[PDB]
Amino acid sequence: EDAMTVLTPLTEKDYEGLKRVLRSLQAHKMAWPFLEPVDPNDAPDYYGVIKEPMDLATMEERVQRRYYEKLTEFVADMTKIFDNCRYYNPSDSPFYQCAEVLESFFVQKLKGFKASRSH
Ligand SMILES: COC(=O)C1CCN(C(=O)NC(C)(C)C)CC1
Repeated sequence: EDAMTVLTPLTEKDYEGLKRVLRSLQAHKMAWPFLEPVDPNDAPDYYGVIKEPMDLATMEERVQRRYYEKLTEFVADMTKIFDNCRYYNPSDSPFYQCAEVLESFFVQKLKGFKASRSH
């Protein structure tokens, strides 16, 4: 990550862009596994092996409350969604596949956001 991602405080204008990025991911066809916290009745061992769970509804709550102070912190929570999924599930599972697709989409949208901050 470059300097302004790490170092620049998020302004109110930045927050309007973060809301747009988040809603784009929530609307993606492959986002279904990640919209809400993992249901323990689906996977009784999940919360014993994943130390720091994350999901898009938790990120929405955090955006609304202005939890994030730097872009790096927002990127770190999003990356945790995908890394948790690739650690828990095998590489041939549809869950793992969805993480691959949605992370690529996030990177496209994140590049767009970064370009819009400065010029
Ligand atoms: C992002 O979601 C996940 O990583 C969980 C979601 C719940 N899940 C399953 O329903 N898989 C079983 C039934 C085969 C255990 C495990 C993976």
